[PDB]
Amino acid sequence: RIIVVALYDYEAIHHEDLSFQKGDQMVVLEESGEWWKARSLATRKEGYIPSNYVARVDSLETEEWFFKGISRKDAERQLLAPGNMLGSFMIRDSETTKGSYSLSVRDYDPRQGDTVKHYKIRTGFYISPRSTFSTLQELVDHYKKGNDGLCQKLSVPCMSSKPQKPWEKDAWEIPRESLKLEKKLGAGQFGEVWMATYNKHTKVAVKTMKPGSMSVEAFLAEANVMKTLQHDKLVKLHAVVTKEPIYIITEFMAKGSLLDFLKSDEGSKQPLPKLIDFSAQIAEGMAFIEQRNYIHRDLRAANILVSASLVCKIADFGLARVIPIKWTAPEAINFGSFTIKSDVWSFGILLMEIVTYGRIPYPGMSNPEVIRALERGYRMPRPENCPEELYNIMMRCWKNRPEERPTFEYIQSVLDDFYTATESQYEEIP
Ligand SMILES: CN1CCC(n2cc(-c3ccc(Oc4ccccc4)cc3)c3c(N)ncnc32)CC1
Ligand SMILES: [Ca+2]
Repeated sequence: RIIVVALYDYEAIHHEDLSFQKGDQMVVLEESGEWWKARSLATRKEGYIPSNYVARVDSLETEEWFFKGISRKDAERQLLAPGNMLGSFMIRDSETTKGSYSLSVRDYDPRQGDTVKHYKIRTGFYISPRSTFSTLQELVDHYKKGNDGLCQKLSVPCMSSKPQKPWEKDAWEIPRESLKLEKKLGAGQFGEVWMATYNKHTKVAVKTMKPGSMSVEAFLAEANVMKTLQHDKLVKLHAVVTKEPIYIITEFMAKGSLLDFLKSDEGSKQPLPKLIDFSAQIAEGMAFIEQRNYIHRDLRAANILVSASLVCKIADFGLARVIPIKWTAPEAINFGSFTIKSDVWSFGILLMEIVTYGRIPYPGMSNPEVIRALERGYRMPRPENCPEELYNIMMRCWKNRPEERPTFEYIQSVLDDFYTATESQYEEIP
């Protein structure tokens, strides 16, 4: 007998799922992934619920200040998001000491501006050995009144949002009829991209492929692999229409591409540490792809999507294997040798695209002119706004020998703490 509680409001939009409000208790009848079968204690209706909108009663995730599954860097980003203030805090899982918790608090010093500082909580719980607490609420309730040591006293828990609703149960392959493609977003040499609607009540984005040599069969073989590359900085692949012409249904990304975003009004008021934060997100996306032994092939700003809350996501991973040299590494251009290391090269140019607010690479140069410029060891110069240490990453990304190029793991780690010294990652307190 298991009892869960609703963390958010949810409105039913399918045949057999349930409507519930925040605070609603319900009984778990069945566990099966993103959708669970429950029994509402307020309506007594048996039906389906999203398994990420609930958690066990009295458990840790029921608390407003607790954030499950957040890395130190995610906590920093969520707490620097609009709607938070001094003392905005969260207790979360430790990313380094597995099974322990960490406190992240929004601070301000006039020399850097707003920051997020992190504290390790030790197993009973304590941050300062001087002061121990029985529960995590006792901890919180203490530092909430004055800061017995902290950079700031605790004010209000961090701003959260609804997680995205999980795609319908067993619906990887859908009939084309479910779609209303409402507006063309883009059109290229291989197909179109549309804002659409799935079964009247779910906004999505649809990539329609122009029926080329891309074998029906051979595509699904690769699409079923893209379905398994689920990361927060990879775009979410929802479904697929299996009959030629092929449709690719993904999550709708409000702000379009990174390229069109950097070139826009709102994109031009992004300070440099945000541009780097963007890069960090992408390097996290690639580190995952790298971890998973996989290849992007077409890494550039036009294939990176931006969401309404400015989270960066990677699109068309792999597509180039199934289906523009200024982004392409020499070995890839010369002998068709695409590796994760040729992506690192592509990541260097994207880095520059970011730092130049989307400006075309090698300005004034032709594709042939670029190729001969490379073979003589020419590289792009550092622009006015680029810090010197960020140029090194680009220059390291652009080494003649693939093996000499850094990993996305190391790149992510450098970009993540770009403004922080290793020693300042966690504040130590006596
Ligand atoms: C002008 N322009 C075309 C439309 C625009 N775009 C593309 C996409 C897009 C790109 C690829 C895509 O399909 C795949 C994603 C990952 C792997 C394979 C295919 C789905 C949507 C998109 C989106 N989801 N939401 C909002 N805007 C989007 C990007 C810039
Ligand atoms: Ca320290």
